[PDB]
Amino acid sequence: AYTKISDVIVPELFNPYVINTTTQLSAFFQSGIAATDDELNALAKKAGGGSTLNMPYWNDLDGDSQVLNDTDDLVPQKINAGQDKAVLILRGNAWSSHDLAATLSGSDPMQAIGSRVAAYWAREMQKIVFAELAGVFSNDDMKDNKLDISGTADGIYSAETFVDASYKLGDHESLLTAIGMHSATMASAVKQDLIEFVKDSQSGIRFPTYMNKRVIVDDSMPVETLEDGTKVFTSYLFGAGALGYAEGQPEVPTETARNALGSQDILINRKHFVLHPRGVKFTENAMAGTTPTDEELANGANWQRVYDPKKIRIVQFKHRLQA
Amino acid sequence: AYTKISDVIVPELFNPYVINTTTQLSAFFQSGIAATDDELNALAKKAGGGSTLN
Repeated sequence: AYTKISDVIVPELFNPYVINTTTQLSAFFQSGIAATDDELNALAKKAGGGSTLNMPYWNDLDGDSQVLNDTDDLVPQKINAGQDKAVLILRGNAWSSHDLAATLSGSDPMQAIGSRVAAYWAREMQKIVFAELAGVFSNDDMKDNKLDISGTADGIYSAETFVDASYKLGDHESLLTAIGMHSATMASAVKQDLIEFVKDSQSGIRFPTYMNKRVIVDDSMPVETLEDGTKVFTSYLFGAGALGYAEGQPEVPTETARNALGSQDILINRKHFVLHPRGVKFTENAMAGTTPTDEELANGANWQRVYDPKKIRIVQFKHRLQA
Repeated sequence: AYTKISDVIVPELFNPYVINTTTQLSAFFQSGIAATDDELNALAKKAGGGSTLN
């Protein structure tokens, strides 16, 4: 058909392009990390492959002073040690196309299919991490200091409960940046409050703002239902700075192959990456595997945290939607 | 069959320690107390040690 950079498969000149555009286009960003610690490098790249390491830490000395008084002596004190974990995950999928369609629309090879696949993974992470918090951080007594709800049919989501939730970190404020928002909410928001369209990029328009924050319109969210048609939403609020990840490399990032007896040709991607909040430690219990983790069971149960209280940093409030 | 990751040996990993912080931010300075006068300069150093003057 054409020069076919992918269909005659130049593996160079292509894969770096795809990865980078995948990074910039997707947002989030930021919010979350850019270029996390090389810790996740040593977990990602070869050599010393996964699964994940464990890294330690020394909590700070603490204790009372003692009465300094003669005719008595002192007693010394000690330090402790602690543990931390991460995970590693793998992904991939195919494409069933016929090169007739792929470069039918594609035509000029460079921008077309690359831009597409980029936009693809851009949504993929947005699905995976946003699923990663989901069960864990909500289900425990251990985080409850970070969850408050107005639910059970008195609460409005406006102008007050938002503030109080935003102060659920007592001393530490003004580290928070982005507000995760499902659509219908922000609908109820434009219906009432002052939510203020702010134009930064000159000249471009614009990312919406609530109060010195960046709200984020996001399609896929949790939602539940009770009887009596009453609804409940989640809408995480963090803008922490940050989560973390590092890209890492597989072998054969791009592969082109075809089948003689039928008529097809297909594509594959299969990228590695390492992402996890630091944040709670990860463990192994009562799960399948391994590795990588999962989706479902990579959420449903069994995480364990140690810091604790501050510098997590994420908070959730389930609120009912305004009448 | 396969190369089959199940049957090949995986190492594990570590890397250096990092100090952890404990947080309750202690400032409550400046305030009383701060920026002292010299009366206590007379009650601190030797000679003529404590206890307190009047």
